[PDB]
Amino acid sequence: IAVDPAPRLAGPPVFGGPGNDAFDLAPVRSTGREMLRFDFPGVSIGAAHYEEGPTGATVIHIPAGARTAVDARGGAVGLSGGYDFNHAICLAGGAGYGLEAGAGVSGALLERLEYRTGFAELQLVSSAVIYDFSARSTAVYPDKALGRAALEFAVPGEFPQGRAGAGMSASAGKVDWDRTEITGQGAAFRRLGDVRILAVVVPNPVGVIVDRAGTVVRGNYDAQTGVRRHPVFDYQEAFAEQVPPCTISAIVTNVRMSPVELNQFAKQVHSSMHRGIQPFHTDMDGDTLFAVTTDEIDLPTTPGSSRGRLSVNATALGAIASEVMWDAVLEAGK
Amino acid sequence: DPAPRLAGPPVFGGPGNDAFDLAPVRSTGREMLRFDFPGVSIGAAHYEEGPTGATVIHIPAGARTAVDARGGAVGLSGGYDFNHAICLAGGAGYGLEAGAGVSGALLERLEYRTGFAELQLVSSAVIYDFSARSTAVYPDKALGRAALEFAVPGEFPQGRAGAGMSASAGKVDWDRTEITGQGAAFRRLGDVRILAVVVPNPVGVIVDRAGTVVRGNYDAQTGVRRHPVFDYQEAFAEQVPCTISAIVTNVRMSPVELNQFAKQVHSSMHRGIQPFHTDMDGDTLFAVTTDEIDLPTTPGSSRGRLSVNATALGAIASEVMWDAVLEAGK
Repeated sequence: IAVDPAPRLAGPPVFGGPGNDAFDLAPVRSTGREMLRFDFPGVSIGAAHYEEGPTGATVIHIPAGARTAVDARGGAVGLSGGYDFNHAICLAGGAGYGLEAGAGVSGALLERLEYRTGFAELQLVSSAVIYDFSARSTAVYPDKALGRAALEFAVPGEFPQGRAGAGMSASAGKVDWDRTEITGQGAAFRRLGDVRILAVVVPNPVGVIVDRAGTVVRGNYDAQTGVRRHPVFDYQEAFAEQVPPCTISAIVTNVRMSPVELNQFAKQVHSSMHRGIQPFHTDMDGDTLFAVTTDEIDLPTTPGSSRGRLSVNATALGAIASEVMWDAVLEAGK
Repeated sequence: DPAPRLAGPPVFGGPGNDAFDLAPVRSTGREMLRFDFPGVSIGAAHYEEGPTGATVIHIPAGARTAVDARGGAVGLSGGYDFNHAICLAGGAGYGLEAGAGVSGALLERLEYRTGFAELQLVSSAVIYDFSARSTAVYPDKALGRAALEFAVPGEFPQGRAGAGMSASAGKVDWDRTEITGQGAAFRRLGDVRILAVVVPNPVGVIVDRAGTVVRGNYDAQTGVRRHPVFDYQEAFAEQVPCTISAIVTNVRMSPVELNQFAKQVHSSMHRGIQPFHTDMDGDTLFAVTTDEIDLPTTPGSSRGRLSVNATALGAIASEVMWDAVLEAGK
């Protein structure tokens, strides 16, 4: 993944501006910088934005419904539903206001079900948000209309990389706002003997995006030096001086996992993201990962292979999925 | 032995929101509870088309909150540790949209400021009230906004009002389920204020302090209500082989104290709702403090050496909540 070295500073935040009804808001189908194509029947992605924000929503639609585990960390989580079974996952900007996009998805799915309301027929949408108001001078947020649009725009086997959907105004590196850079959204996909793994991420971290060599590639760009340093350098200097003597993501797979296995898998993959995002899981962050299984293929009963006695299990799947997710984070930062 | 209010056999569908020009109605319920709690407002609105509604507790200053959620059918949005409003609604997960109406309205009242510390925080919870009516209408953004607009200090509409319009109890069998309502109770002790608000839509039944089943699981064949355990035990012998609530106070409590308080009060509701906290329920309690009054540094009184602390307040608030549950079932 060839990350662009060039800066994309978000610029100084004003923390307000016109809101939704100031505009005749037309949803735009987000195309981003490039399209990822993937083969995962039953999983569709739609992304829609308002240019007037700019802000957007990204919807993962799984009409069969799929078992889900939710892993939320940090002090600024913005989550609706958080269900253990979902027909859609809605990721959006606009902080807590943007949870309204998920209502637009929910209402649209109820209409599609011809207003059936049996308990077993409830259409379940979990939503999570990023605080993207630092990155733009408006108060526009993903509303019901934008969530419904994202669901209507959902295509099988495509994902718009970059500044698209929820990633429109995502940004990283918030030691100081003058060093914060626009990120984007990202996705990656791997197929391994029939096994399918899709990672979707919208990194809006306090921390920075880091590649596999340990280089900081997005966030904390100091325009006085022309480089990005790990935040810890700023934090340690800040302490010598003053104390002298928000990433939302989904990992979707077709491998059957029990509720316990799936929850453990979610925690493992989520923690793994502290490789590519640093710091991560902070009090300042609202990090929410959804781990979704479409329950299509079984792990073998015993975990052995020629690569080891403990080589084929949900931990192994978690390790593989963790790499897919790191690739998706790097696509968001590219 | 109150007269039955059987909900009747569910259809699980009928016309939805898009079929009507939905008109919010200010809910008045069967009677108004009046109380004195500065800085707290309550609004309730409903659609007769459902019937279904939303009840909003507005604390404009914002208040520290603990959330305690139990069971397999929880429907929650936000669940924040600090809230400007709590939105309770029918319509199952679809009715979480009412809370978005409140949130958007509060952003407009803030003149569209978006600083992190100025975010307007609304936590919402819902009941599944589609079994109790033959429509698919749900509380929408417009209904949550209306509930906020209708909010006033010091009033609560008891009974079939707001989120309580189509709440119901006793779900061993839908033929024995009865309409409940919403309820509130208030106590003042010196400067200490405790308000309880509840929307009991339980699988279980409402039980009074004597142990009498007073709402839910009414058999029209017998004219009597039954505790569900009698039905369950006989079911086993033969075959083998949600409540959303808020407790609001003015007593300062640390985050740890507040969260322990929330769990205590919530568990206490298994006295008045039985069974409770079941996998079939989505029970969600919000414990909210306006942080106005300090507890003493030491817990003693003439009533005992360990008599004034958060456990104590929890025990008192538990009784206020039982009273609210009984109002909802009346």
